[PDB]
Amino acid sequence: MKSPEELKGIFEKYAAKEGDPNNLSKEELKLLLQTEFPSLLKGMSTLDELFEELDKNGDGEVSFEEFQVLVKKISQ
Amino acid sequence: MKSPEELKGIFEKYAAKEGDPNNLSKEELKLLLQTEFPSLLKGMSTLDELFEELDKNGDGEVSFEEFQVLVKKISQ
Ligand SMILES: [Ca+2]
Ligand SMILES: [Ca+2]
Ligand SMILES: [Ca+2]
Ligand SMILES: [Ca+2]
Repeated sequence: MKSPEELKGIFEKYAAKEGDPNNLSKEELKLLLQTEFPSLLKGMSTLDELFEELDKNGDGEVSFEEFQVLVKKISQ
Repeated sequence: MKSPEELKGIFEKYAAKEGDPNNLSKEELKLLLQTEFPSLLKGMSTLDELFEELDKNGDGEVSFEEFQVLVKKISQ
């Protein structure tokens, strides 16, 4: 549905709301998605997004180096 | 409290189960988390992990260049 040029507009609109007007805080990302793409977060799974966050080179595997980003999250 | 040596042993135990024995697939990561850190996925939100995936330099702001990762996933 949306084009990449539209998405540039969208990024600029919501990034200007608070703080640095050229960058998106977590609160502005939440408002962007709730307003423009409200079904994006209910289709996503947390496990799938953690895996994408860890797998930086996109080979479908988490190496021991890449696992170090998960180790930072563990409470202890 | 888990030491660093213990976390290395956990990584190696679950990485060896399937396929490449030195790297973790998503199915092995699922088993590792359900067994060793069961509340971790329960406590995470999809939005929080999507933000962390996009915020590559960890300054808590997503720049337009960081945002492009999401643009390529949802737009043509
Ligand atoms: Ca902003
Ligand atoms: Ca990888
Ligand atoms: Ca493996
Ligand atoms: Ca950033």
